Amino acid sequence: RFLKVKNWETDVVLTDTLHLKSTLETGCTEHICMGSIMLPTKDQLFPLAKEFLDQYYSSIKRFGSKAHMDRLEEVNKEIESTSTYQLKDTELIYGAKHAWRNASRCVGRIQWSKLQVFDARDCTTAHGMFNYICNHVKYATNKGNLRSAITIFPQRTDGKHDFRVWNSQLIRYAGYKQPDGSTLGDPANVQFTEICIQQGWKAPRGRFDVLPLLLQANGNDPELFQIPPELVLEVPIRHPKFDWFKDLGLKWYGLPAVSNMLLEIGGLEFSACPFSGWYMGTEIGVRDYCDNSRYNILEEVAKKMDLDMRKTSSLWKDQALVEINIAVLYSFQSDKVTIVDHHSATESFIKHMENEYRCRGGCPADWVWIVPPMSGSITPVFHQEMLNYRLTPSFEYQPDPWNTHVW
Amino acid sequence: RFLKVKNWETDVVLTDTLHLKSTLETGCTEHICMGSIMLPVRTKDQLFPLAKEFLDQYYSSIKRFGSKAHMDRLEEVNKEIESTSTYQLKDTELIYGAKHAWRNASRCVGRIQWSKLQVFDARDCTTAHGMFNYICNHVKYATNKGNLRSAITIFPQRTDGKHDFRVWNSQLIRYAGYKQPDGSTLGDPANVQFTEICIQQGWKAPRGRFDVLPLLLQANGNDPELFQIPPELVLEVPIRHPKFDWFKDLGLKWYGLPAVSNMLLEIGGLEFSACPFSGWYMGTEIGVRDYCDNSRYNILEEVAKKMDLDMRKTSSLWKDQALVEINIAVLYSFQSDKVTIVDHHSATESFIKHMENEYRCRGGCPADWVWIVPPMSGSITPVFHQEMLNYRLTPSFEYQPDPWNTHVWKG
Ligand code: HEM
Ligand code: HEM
Ligand SMILES: Nc1ccc2ccc(CCNCc3cccc(F)c3)cc2n1
Ligand SMILES: Nc1ccc2ccc(CCNCc3cccc(F)c3)cc2n1
Ligand SMILES: C[C@H](O)[C@H](O)[C@H]1CNc2nc(N)[nH]c(=O)c2N1
Ligand SMILES: C[C@H](O)[C@H](O)[C@H]1CNc2nc(N)[nH]c(=O)c2N1
Ligand SMILES: [Zn+2]
Repeated sequence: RFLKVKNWETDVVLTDTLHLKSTLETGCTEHICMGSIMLPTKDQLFPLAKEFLDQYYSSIKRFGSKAHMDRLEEVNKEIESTSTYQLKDTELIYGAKHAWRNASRCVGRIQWSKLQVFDARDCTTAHGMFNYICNHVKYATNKGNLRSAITIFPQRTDGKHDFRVWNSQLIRYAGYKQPDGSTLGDPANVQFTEICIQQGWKAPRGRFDVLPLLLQANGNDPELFQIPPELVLEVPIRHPKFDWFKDLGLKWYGLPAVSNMLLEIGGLEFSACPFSGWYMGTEIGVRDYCDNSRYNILEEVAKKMDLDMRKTSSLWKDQALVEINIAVLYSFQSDKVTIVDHHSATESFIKHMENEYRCRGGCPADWVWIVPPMSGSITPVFHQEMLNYRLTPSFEYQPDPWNTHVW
Repeated sequence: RFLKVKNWETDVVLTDTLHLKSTLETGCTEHICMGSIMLPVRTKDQLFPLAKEFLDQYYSSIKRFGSKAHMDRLEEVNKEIESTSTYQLKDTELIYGAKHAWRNASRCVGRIQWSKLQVFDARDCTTAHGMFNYICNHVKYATNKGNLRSAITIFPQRTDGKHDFRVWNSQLIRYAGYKQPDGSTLGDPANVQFTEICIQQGWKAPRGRFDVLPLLLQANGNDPELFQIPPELVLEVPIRHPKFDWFKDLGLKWYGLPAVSNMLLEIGGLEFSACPFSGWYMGTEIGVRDYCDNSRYNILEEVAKKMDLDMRKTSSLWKDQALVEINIAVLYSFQSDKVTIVDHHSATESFIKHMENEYRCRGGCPADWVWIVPPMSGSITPVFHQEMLNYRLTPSFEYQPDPWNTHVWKG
């Protein structure tokens, strides 16, 4: 019931009680661990509201005050009546910050409480959503000095009137299958790129074409909008030592902005809630560039380095991987775009876990995601035992819209 | 109930039915995953069901299930249990058992090799000197002048829990660690405590950076006894780098034979508390963990110094750079000296093929992702992208408490 986690590098032992509040389920049982699986009414709504408001009012040291009981009463009456309810701004901001705070897969959560929340609940049209989004993009980008932000669109009502951003991130590169056989641009987005095209987008058909937004307001057919190029900050990728690196023609965008998730606060569902922070280097250089099903450029870089690609045991892949990642970090830093390396992010997270164990009685963490995709054991999080559990408010996955939408 | 795992690189989806034969528990519940926790005297009562399920599995594997021999064997084991409270395994069931425990080891990336396991039956062993003799033969056989062969030596099983056979060492071959009065460590920091136990039992420590520890061996619940492994039996590899000539001057070497000696082999409810086994190294075990863990030899700084990398910011990735160079060196040295080693690309690719084969023939392959994914270059190996299901099958290898914590000293 009180659980211990050990750091095997430092012997530091933390005790976890926060897990006893865990409300959602994990995927696992006593017989099988599913830790590495990627994805594992009025009646229902009032307990969910209560649990949230109880934690909200405890967080402001007003648990069991007349203010607390009154709001519980007020929300109760509103559920009874409307079959839903509305968050106060204060609750909304709290809800959003806490969803980040509870994101067990996020290494960057030391930052959780500095989150700019843009309340777009008054939004009604796809054009409005586009305006909100461009404002968010410009605010968060801050000419390279990035700030965390979330923009929250109206909450699900009857599931017929959902707001959705069909994009997976606000800024992403197009991917095109070729007669050729292979793939131009980003293979992760081939399907979304076709959905745009089949909705009307004139594709430049390049390697690094910023996708148009596909925005759905109020359950309508989604619409296309080009993010003003002037708002999309990009970084040309060069190496501090290899001059030929530039000639690979690589670039990436400064702003990581996930837009296909669902934010749940007190049982209410916010199906359009694009949020952004800034990149850890490995996300671009390890995953985006080197995944076989992504830009997959390892082979080409190794060649330019004249490495022995005859045997896996020369560690040419590994040698090239490190160089690609040095280059990503160097380019972002050169151009003054905020970026974090995996050593610094993971060091931060250990300090954050320490703070949370101390102030909150724990910190849900998914080791499989927290440990970076390169140099695992030379980062401190490798040696850190973590307990994974699901707390609310939360961000959740949801089915890609085109499978759902009654077109 | 069927369970699916997807590989997110290849889209290959596999179906798991084997997890239905799983008995032991995981640590996890519907409310908490303990997948990153390092560690998550039997009656007749619990013994016969464990023996029965085991012999049912053995008889099935030899296509004799329900045969007269199967039935006569169950009856004979049962009789032996109620009369003696325990039972002896036939040679063949021991072999099958030891192989299955390897096949079932969800944290082992080397399991493609599970069926080629040389089993040495040391159950007639009675004394610590007898144990030393068995272990030398094991080491010499497994080593095979650099052409490493998998092996396990199986000493007598637990009886009343007061007559245990144990190898106190954590691996048969390991280097001493010495905590110095300024607080610095000499040799391998992992083995300090045990080094200290050996000293106290009377080992005369050479006190170098790579002193092979002596064997501390307990027979029949008696106090353990020291022995030195003949040096001619300890194959070692000096570490050098193909392009960096100063690498040799770091004075590094490692031993060739990874031989884990502190686990417990469970087969059909029986407990083999001394069951040392060995394979060969995956390069990252030495190059990443043994050399570059902060808590181990910790050579990253000195290597990056010699490479004259930019060490003033972590964002130069000097650490990642030194790490690759050290690991290139470990593989280069082993291959040059013709001592078996596998790199992490080769091993993980083999594992993916082993796993798919196992899903097809066995209906599953329990696998611990946290452990299978290599401690460097995780996502450029195919395992990273492979969903895995972790569950516990018997026969199995289990942890046990360090014996200095539990032993009743005779004096
Ligand atoms: C400020 C800088 C931030 C850093 C460096 C960062 C770092 C990361 C990284 C590296 C991942 C794993 C990504 C992957 O491999 O796909 C991640 C996951 C995640 N982070 Fe962050 N994060 C940041 C800010 C945010 C913010 C602002 C939110 C929301 C308010 C957020 C919520 C999440 C969620 C929900 C996940 C998991 C998504 C999933 O399960 O697929 N993070 N974080
Ligand atoms: C033949 C070559 C082998 C290779 C390359 C190999 C590879 C590995 C590696 C890399 C690990 C994780 C090591 C660590 O990070 O501490 C491991 C774990 C393990 N392997 Fe092997 N293995 C081999 C043979 C064997 C053999 C012969 C057995 C026993 C019969 C075995 C049973 C295990 C077990 C039980 C574990 C998990 C130990 C734990 O939980 O601490 N493996 N294997
Ligand atoms: N730097 C940041 C900041 C916030 C982030 C939030 C979420 C993610 C994850 C992106 N999700 C895409 C995805 C990844 C893996 C499986 C899947 F289904 C979908 C990365 C972040 N990276
Ligand atoms: N190459 C091989 C072959 C077989 C192996 C069997 C077991 C192990 C694991 C040994 N672990 C030592 C250890 C060190 C630190 C903490 C801990 F729990 C365990 C590695 C193998 N490595
Ligand atoms: C199969 C496995 O769960 C999957 O590849 C995971 C592993 N860890 C990850 N970790 C992070 N941060 N991001 C990911 O996309 C993944 N993918
Ligand atoms: C806390 C964490 O589970 C622990 O560091 C594990 C992680 N994965 C590992 N994986 C392997 N192969 N070996 C290890 O010693 C560890 N250590
Ligand atoms: Zn689990």
